[PDB]
Amino acid sequence: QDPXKXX
Repeated sequence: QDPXKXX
């Protein structure tokens, strides 16, 4: 759920 990274 973290922008650019993922989740």
